[PDB]
Amino acid sequence: GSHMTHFLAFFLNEVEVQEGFLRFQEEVLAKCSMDHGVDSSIFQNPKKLHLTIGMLVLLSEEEIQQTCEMLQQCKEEFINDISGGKPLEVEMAGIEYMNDDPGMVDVLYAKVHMKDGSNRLQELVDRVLERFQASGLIVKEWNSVKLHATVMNTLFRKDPNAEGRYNLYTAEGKYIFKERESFDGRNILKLFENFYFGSLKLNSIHISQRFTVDSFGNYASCGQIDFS
Repeated sequence: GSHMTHFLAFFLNEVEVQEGFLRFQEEVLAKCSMDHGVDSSIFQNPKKLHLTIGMLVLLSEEEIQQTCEMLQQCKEEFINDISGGKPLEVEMAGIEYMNDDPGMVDVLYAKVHMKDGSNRLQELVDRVLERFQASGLIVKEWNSVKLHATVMNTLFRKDPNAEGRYNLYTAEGKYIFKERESFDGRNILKLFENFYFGSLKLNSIHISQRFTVDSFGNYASCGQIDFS
């Protein structure tokens, strides 16, 4: 099938980055609230800030442990060379949208780039996807994995537990065509194009699910590997 059960992601919810995000939210809501469709319900939950690298379809208890066993293989084959036994110092700075009309934005993202300006982060998630394409546990991704994190999504107005294409209108088998609503981001982009949310040290790839949360709303890991 193609009903994403779990996904692989970096958890990006350090207290520093959350506060930069909260700072970002209130300034946007102060200087851009009159803009169309712009309110707080479309903002991300600061405790769920993350960078998704892959969608998985896991069906058995064994397939989970297989994924964990399979992430460890990534650690030995290539992640150790890229990481060098030390984390990846990265920055969450700048915003971007993927469509062509900044007046009709459906999703807004915060860019994630290596602090040392290198390319190591991209090759990490790219090689990880390869190692999983051989297993038939990953959903086919047409585009490339973009190194960014969601910060605004109009779907959060209707479904705060949405994960991109996996939401209340697409769950499982009943694909429903509700035309997505948009917001005007022309002012947000002119004021906050290069907003600095914060820096963090990426050290873990987690298996998570849209509803597998802890008592505060964070994502709960279903298994992970560590770079150091």
